[PDB]
Amino acid sequence: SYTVGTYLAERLVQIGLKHHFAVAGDYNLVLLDNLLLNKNMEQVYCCNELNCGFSAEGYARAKGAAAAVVTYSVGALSAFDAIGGAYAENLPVILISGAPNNNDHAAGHVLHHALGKTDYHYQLEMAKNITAAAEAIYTPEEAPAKIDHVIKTALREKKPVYLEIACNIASMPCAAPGPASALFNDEASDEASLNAAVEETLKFIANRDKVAVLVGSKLRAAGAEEAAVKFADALGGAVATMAAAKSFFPEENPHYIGTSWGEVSYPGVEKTMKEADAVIALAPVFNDYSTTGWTDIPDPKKLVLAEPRSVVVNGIRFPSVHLKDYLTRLAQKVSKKTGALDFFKSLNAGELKKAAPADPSAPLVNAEIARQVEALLTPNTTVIAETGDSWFNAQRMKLPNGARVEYEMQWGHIGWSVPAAFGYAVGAPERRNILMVGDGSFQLTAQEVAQMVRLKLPVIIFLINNYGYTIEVMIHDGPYNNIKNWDYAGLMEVFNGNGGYDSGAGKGLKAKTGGELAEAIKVALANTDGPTLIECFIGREDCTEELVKWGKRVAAANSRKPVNK
Amino acid sequence: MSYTVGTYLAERLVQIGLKHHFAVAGDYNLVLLDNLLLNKNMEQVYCCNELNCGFSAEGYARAKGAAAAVVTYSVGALSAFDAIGGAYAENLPVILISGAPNNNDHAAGHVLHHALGKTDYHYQLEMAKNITAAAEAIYTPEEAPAKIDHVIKTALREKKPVYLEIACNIASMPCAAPGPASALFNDEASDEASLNAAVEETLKFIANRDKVAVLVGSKLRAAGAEEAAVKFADALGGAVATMAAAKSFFPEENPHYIGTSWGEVSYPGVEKTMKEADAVIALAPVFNDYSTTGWTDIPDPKKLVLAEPRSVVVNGIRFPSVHLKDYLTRLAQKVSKKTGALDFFKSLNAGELKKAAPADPSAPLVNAEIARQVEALLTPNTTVIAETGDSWFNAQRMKLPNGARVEYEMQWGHIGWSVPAAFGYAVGAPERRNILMVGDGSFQLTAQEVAQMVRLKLPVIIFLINNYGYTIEVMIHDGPYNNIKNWDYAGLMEVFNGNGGYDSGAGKGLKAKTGGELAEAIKVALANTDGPTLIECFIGREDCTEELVKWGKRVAAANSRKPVNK
Amino acid sequence: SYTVGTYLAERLVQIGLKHHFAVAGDYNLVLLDNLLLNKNMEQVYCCNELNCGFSAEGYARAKGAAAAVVTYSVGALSAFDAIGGAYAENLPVILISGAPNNNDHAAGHVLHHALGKTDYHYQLEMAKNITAAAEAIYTPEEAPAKIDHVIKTALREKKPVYLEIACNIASMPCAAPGPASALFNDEASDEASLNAAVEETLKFIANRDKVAVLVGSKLRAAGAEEAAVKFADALGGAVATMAAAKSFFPEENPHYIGTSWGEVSYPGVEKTMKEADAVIALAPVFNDYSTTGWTDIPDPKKLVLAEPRSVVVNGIRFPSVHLKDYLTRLAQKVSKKTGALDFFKSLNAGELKKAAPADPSAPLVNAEIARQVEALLTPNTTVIAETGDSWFNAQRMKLPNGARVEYEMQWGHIGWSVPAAFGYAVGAPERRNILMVGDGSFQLTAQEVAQMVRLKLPVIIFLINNYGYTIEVMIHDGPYNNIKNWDYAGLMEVFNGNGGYDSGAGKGLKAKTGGELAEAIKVALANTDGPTLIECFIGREDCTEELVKWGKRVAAANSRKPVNK
Ligand SMILES: Cc1ncc(Cn2nnc(CCOP(=O)(O)OP(=O)(O)O)c2C)c(N)n1
Ligand SMILES: Cc1ncc(Cn2nnc(CCOP(=O)(O)OP(=O)(O)O)c2C)c(N)n1
Ligand SMILES: Cc1ncc(Cn2nnc(CCOP(=O)(O)OP(=O)(O)O)c2C)c(N)n1
Ligand SMILES: [Mg+2]
Ligand SMILES: [Mg+2]
Ligand SMILES: [Mg+2]
Repeated sequence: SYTVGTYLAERLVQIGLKHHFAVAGDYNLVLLDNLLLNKNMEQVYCCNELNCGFSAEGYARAKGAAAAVVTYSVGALSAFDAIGGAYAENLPVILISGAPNNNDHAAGHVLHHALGKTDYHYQLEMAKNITAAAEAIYTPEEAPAKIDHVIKTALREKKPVYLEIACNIASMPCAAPGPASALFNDEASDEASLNAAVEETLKFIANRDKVAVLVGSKLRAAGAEEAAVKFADALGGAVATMAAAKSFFPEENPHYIGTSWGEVSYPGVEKTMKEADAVIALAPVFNDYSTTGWTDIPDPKKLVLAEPRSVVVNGIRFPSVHLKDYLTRLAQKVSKKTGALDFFKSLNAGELKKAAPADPSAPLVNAEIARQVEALLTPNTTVIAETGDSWFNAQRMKLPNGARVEYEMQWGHIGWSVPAAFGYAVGAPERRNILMVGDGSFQLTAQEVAQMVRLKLPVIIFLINNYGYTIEVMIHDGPYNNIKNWDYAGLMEVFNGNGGYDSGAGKGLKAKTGGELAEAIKVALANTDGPTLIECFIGREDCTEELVKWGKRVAAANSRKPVNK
Repeated sequence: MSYTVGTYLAERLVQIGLKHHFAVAGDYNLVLLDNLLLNKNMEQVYCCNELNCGFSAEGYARAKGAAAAVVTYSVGALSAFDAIGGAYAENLPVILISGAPNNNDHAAGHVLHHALGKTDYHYQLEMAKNITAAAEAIYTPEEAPAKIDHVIKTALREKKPVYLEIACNIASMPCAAPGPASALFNDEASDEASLNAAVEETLKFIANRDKVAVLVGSKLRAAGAEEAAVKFADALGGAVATMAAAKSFFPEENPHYIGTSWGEVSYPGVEKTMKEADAVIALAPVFNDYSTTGWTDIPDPKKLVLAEPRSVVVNGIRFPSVHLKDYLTRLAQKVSKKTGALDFFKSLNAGELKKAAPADPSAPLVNAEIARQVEALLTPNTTVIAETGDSWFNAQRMKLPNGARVEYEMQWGHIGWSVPAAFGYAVGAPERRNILMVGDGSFQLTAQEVAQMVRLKLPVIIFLINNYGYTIEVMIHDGPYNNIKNWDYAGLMEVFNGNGGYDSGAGKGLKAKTGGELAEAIKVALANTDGPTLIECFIGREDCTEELVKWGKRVAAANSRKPVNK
Repeated sequence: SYTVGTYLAERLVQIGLKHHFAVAGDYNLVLLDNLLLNKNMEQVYCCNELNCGFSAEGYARAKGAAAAVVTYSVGALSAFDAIGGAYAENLPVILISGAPNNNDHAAGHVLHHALGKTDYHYQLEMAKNITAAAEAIYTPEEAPAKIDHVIKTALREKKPVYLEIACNIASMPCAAPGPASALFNDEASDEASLNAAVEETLKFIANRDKVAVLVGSKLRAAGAEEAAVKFADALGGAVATMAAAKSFFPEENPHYIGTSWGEVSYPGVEKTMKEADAVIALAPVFNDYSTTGWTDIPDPKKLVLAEPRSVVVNGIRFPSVHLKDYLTRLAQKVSKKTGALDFFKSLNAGELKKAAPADPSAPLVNAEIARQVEALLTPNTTVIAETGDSWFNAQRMKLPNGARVEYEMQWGHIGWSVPAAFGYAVGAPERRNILMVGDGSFQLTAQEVAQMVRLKLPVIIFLINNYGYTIEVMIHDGPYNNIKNWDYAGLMEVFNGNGGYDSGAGKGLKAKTGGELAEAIKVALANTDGPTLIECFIGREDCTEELVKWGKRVAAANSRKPVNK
């Protein structure tokens, strides 16, 4: 039979979780005990609650969903930052918080970890701002319905949800869970709408021969990556990805022309998009970053807007049309529109100019790091790319089909990459997992590397030590862009703690030349027992051309005077 | 000199006594930070992450009375909210300022970086309202002066944190100039008739109750009533005990001080004395599940005089608008001697708190030996920051020379608070001997802020208690979740130093596995005036205070009590 | 082509609305103009915004959904009371509010109708507490998605939603609406769950022969009224309705045993429910009123809980199982369980004792009113029954199959009945519409009768004038239960205003004896041009036995001392 806690544990197992992440607190200890009863998933502990949230977020990138368990208030509030992030990045992360004994409500009790007033409804209220569903469970009888509701909602909407459970009901009996299939049950496309949206799209492109396809960062959330390839092959048009959609489309596909990112697009792409008679945008997010400071906004008159659950085409909005069904059906009826792809080729714009192997003993430069990392990419690889110049370095890399890039470009919380890489590596241990993180970002969440050591995960970490916040320097410079340098490589033996209570097998290495980097990378690949951090030394100014160009536009957008009135 | 939204804020902060403000840069606040840097009367101090930034400000407020933290929209503010809730719980006026979207982006259908991906940016304000005494968003320059003044006045009056957000494009725009600083501290005075009636009712109440005990609460400092409490205690000549979270809010060398009142983990004799008292005068107390030892130690309502910072309940009458400082002062002038409870305490011959004697220097280090050596470091110029964990209980057992301070975060109780709080405190009180007692588990949440101690060359002495896990949690309810990955904590110091890298540092990391190693480590720490010293102390998990074990069982029982029926 | 306003108007027409309700205000005047452009529905004006909301609420009871349009703040806030009520009663009412010019946001402007601060986000925030979805529209481009989202949500959840529209965008162009079918698109039951829920139900009742069916007040929201009859006929068990579900099951059906309402149940019903081995509850709401002050709570060990979208049976919870599918599938596989019905019959408990025709010239008594109203019931009739003794009078009435009763027993806002009867009558003009309202309730919303006169609706109103709040008196008595008496009958010629600017055809009559009532009823039926108010005079103490019994239990529940921490 089930308890509130084991009911939750089963539902989490049913949606495919093999792990959940946690930080203990007296308001959740019994809950954690009940979760441990289900042997079909492991309980993974984190350093702090912000990292715990981001670890779950990374896990969701690998496995589709995730769960984080924290304690009331002191745990939940910081975790909310990671949950907001999961919301921004369309990931079904389930945050569960311990909560006060249910006897303490409406009793005039001040409790530890709370604000010092006698009510405990505020945490729930805060959570409602950053989740698709949020439920508080005060009695065992209520648990099943509330658990099922937030989980179904998380899976359907691809957004995080919130649960809190009174600490004294976690072991109390409740109903048992029905079949897992109930949790994935979703509406199908409305047939009449699906067909009308496809027909209207055909009418729209009837006499527009240069059709371009723009791949957006919600393509995965729509589960429409495979259908986009089918559509692209049938169309035979030009396909470009928005920056945050890197790896959401096969880069070896003959129709792929590279990154569309305004004035920092791949060669030829910017012109091709400008020349296109029609742009079919697949689940895009157009924000101030992705439009390069509002300088690159798609022409409304040329745009077919295909969202995950609706299509706007030919001046008509079609709700209840799922992107996957739309792309698949379209691929069956659409005819060849090679116009934009032919135009692209006729530009002879060339490939992205990349640097050649540097002199091994020469001082390390940014391009040389990017080159060697790119040469590590296999169809089995995932690159977690942190906010900072790593965004742009990663964007310039050619991906073998199957290789993945993970970006957090909507939330853009520096430090995300470290615990996300941990969570991801736990969820996809079979992959070659690479983390590209700047020194500034690493300092926010560095400790979670110790958990990589703990669980013996072979994450390869490229710590770019350019002594400060370079992306920030390229937006607007000041003393606040300077940081205290660490001996990052030396941090590894600290987290190992060899000769202490336990042990570890992480490695820390320094790379000041191309040759040192190459040797470091060999050591990293041979290290199967723990993470390897490679501390790369480059100058602050030594960054991509793209960052500098993009940075100026971003700063301009941010600072534009107020308009009148 | 004319003002901008940014320099108006900077001046107000300087006017309330800030010599520093804490920040983490983000594109939504870069220009704001530039404007704050224009005022040379305070420094801009940078933090590793926003949670640490908030707790650094929180620690600074403990040293200087108020503080400010500046973060970026959404990704910065949300984690900082945890520290701001903490400031609320601990009654500290921390001002959180967040950068915000360009004011052209509102009601425009724009998706912005760092936000949820909808086109609305009101949610952060809404969340902030839950954990502050005031929260204001500034979208135009004209609105800035009123909203800045309002949240600052509120923070200072209520002794609670407040929230401001400023559109990133208005930080340099002109606005009115600030008037006199005195306007910011302007508060109502006690209502005279009420003040007198509360004092007279108190005298009537204790007329035929000779055993009067004074219970010092953790809001005594927030009420600014520490000094007046001593005056009242000396006039009364009764027994004075402090609640756990009030440690150091009353002079421990005062002849009336009988020690800690904390239920079954009170100092010897104190529990009985409080039970026997005919009247208990509670000065600004917080009675919660922790401070009542799992609801086992609750003051007798029929014996209680409840003197809160701004009201008094006495003799079955509530008197609002009576400030604790005035009440204590007015009372010290009229009250007569009530030595009953103090005489009773002495007659118990309950003795002093039994403390261990100097251990054999080469013998394996034990918890009591650490506590002994730390206690021997206490001077009238010392402050101990004591982390949630057994360090609560070790610190509680220490005798304080008059003037020595202990800082507790026992209401919020966010493990890891101690590290950035000690940083912020040390920035605000560099003249003091600053000691940090933090467990290994807590240290891992916020460890990086030690790098900022190294950066600003702050001589904080850190006792890292390495008992390999969450011992306080183990003593509440044990499971695999209480185990952590051990670090080489001492070695973390040379990492944050980064000597031979881009800059340098003068922190020191040392290990102590015996009393003798600890003693030598402490010498090195005191001689290190150029950076923090972390002393990694090795003890066993079960090697903790008796008090923690007793208190832990009661807490677990309270937490787990079955539901009652409608 | 469409504007923000005409897009909304079309969506409303697409979901079946033939009317929408409004109160003009400068923030919504242009919006109202755009709604008037769609000739497929009428714009109906109300006296005040509270009545406007309840009119829409009553319309939803007739047509399945409804819409109310009000002005910013001064209009919306009172209307929120009616929207909360629609939420409590599971009705898809769409509230649309005018809002400030979109130039006034983040501008430091104080605006008329607002709080006097410079921000206008508070109304939206308040609305979120009482709706299933709430969206503010500040630009035309955003309108289509936000409109579609709240309407789909209202229809799926059967809950009200909220929209606000900047006053200056109502005429601005936006995309056009796709097919209406997209708005009704909903997930189907999860097959595995549906089958498992049915099989578990069969196992549960395998060796429990006395099976009783308890019909709940969410049966209509689940669209499962018809399927419940099919299941009941197959089962051949005893069927009782909870008070608020009156008319949600055919009372001429051989299996119907009457009202189950604790100690105020129909004769024999209370015992039958106590004796049942299994109780199958179809979409019930168990609250402090419906359990008669927590005195009548179903035995958890006997209960099969069939909610609109889930089933809890045999200690297992099955989400994603729609009540309609569950009942239908169940009716195909279940075998005869006549146990509880046989037991009921064997009680020889008799019919509900009703009074016989009173002496026509004798002073009017409550029972005589109830008798004559009951005799007016036809398969084409709807009785709107107000909170008060009218609840209990209506509950005692035998319904010909097809006759409807409308209750607001969850919200229970006195005065709801008057504007609800207006809205209902507008939506179902073909029915004989009867309103049973007490004098105290009538005073809250009396003016909406003028709108019945205005639109020439033949609503028959029984105004029960017992000079005060009798239901309240029977709960707990005090001076606050006394009201100022009106000449209610005379109110009709006031609303007619004959000899003034316009005219009216309402009638007001008094009934102080059975004979006067009978004659009054004849005049009411012959009056096809306007409402007829029949003012019935009875004593304060002359109420149903049920109200007195139920009232005591309710008072006891309300006043029970606090249990200790
Ligand atoms: C939680 C949070 N706080 C601040 C920011 C603003 N921000 N964005 N990028 C940065 C600096 C980037 O630092 P690094 O990791 O060293 O990147 P690079 O120097 O460009 O290789 C900041 C401070 C942010 N995006 N998220
Ligand atoms: C942010 C936050 N997360 C979790 C908790 C719960 N908690 N309280 N105390 C602990 C364990 C602390 O262990 P240490 O710091 O090593 O101290 P010791 O008791 O001396 O072992 C936890 C995990 C908390 N109080 N705050
Ligand atoms: C808006 C609102 N305000 C107050 C109430 C409380 N209330 N509930 N029933 C009543 C009295 C009912 O008055 P009447 O219509 O005369 O009903 P009867 O006299 O029992 O036929 C009150 C005053 C309520 N249910 N709703
Ligand atoms: Mg850097
Ligand atoms: Mg420890
Ligand atoms: Mg009445």
